[PDB]
Amino acid sequence: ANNPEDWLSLLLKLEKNSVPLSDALLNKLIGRYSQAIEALPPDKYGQNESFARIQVRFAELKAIQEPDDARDYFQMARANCKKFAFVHISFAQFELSQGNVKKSKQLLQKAVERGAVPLEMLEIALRNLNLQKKQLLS
Ligand SMILES: [Pb+2]
Repeated sequence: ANNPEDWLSLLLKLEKNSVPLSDALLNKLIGRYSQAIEALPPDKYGQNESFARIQVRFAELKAIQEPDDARDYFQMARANCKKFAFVHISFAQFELSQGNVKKSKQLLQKAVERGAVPLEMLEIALRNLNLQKKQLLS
């Protein structure tokens, strides 16, 4: 059916079956996530956890495919699913990987200020940022 859960499930299955990964299978994977986004209206799904994972997966895959273009996809996921800490952290991780440390901190702090959940995740990420690690989570 047409809901984030069945979509997310079929997407993860596609990833598991796309190993080992080539540019061609990566492209196919990304196109499939875009088809999910075309079918799932954001305003119904702003607090749906599967929908949020779909948006973050699409951004992360685009981050691999073409980093200098992916930012707008991370912003889209944050605008659509602002309640979830993992969304903001994902954005902060991408900015960090680009050397954009000040922007990475602002994302984490804005999320704390806006009450994104769970708070523990934001605190760990911010701890790691200040310990100057490469990964906000592990
Ligand atoms: Pb609508």
